[PDB]
Amino acid sequence: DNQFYSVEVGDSTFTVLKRYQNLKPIGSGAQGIVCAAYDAVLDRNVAIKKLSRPFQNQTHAKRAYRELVLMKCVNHKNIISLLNVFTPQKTLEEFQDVYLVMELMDANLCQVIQMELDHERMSYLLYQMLCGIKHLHSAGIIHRDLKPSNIVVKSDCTLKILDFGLARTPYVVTRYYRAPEVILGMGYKENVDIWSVGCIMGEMVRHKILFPGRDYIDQWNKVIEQLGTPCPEFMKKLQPTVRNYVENRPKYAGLTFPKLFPDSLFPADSEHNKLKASQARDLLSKMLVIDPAKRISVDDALQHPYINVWYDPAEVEAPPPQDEREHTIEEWKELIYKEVMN
Ligand SMILES: Oc1ccc(-c2cnc3ccc4ccncc4c3c2)cc1
Ligand SMILES: [Cl-]
Repeated sequence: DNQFYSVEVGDSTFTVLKRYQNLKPIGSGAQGIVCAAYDAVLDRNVAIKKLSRPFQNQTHAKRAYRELVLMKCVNHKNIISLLNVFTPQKTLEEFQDVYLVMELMDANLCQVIQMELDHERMSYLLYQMLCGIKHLHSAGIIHRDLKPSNIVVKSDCTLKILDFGLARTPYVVTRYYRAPEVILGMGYKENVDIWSVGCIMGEMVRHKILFPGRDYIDQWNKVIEQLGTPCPEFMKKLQPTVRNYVENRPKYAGLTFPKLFPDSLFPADSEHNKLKASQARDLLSKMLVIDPAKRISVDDALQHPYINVWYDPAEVEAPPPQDEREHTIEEWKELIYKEVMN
């Protein structure tokens, strides 16, 4: 009469509570071993992420913990919420897998990005990312790794960020949206995520990853090629070694934003589209700014004409979410186990 049951999903076996049924592979949108499921209890589809032996290595355990802990703690419309967490195992000993249940959206930004550019939709989404991002920031959380695959949205355009990005600190690492200061290993501040949002917004318009690269090298060139070489102030912030490589790169004036994001990528009928196209590029221009010292901030971005319309004080001025010590496998198992056991 066990309350759990195992269901083979893809090459994974999800052993979840009976309430969760019709488990199915989310697909490419799966940020981990995640699958779609129907929560009989809540009569709501949910995404069930499975973490097999999270405590195995260090980094992972730490991240999985931080994630789980934060996800529980945060409660914001644009940050994936934790519908429920559990493990089939009944003891720390037996403990192996952790299943995070969270609302299931209908698509992630990758998908959305491929949709015909709509200003209300793009505007709303962006507003929503800034929001989430703002909430994260207001908690000392600076994502630094915002990407279309880790942001999902419902049909009603509700946008939610899946993970709490990097923690104060490259295989299968979508670096296409990492801010320059990150890529180039410089320090960073909140506006480091504005870059990520710029890349996304631009991509929504261009429909092509703005800065594709087989690695960071190509990326940087694609960056500079389009946004032009950064100012010496930026260079100077570069580690001696890096700065050397970067500064010795081919000098690019960089394409203007009107050219980076032509009018043909935007609606042309209404003057509304004409203005919005202009605002879009404007915003983009303020986000897709190599030098974070010169890059627009979340509040300013939020107050930008393009996002302006959705601005809701209550949402934006929502109070921050209610550690960083290393551990050992055996120690992380407990921490995580307890957290799962609440
Ligand atoms: O085609 C797609 C593309 C993406 C999703 C989708 C929707 N919601 C969610 C919600 C939480 C998630 C947590 C971790 N990984 C993926 C998703 C997820 C994925 C669903 C269908
Ligand atoms: Cl610059």
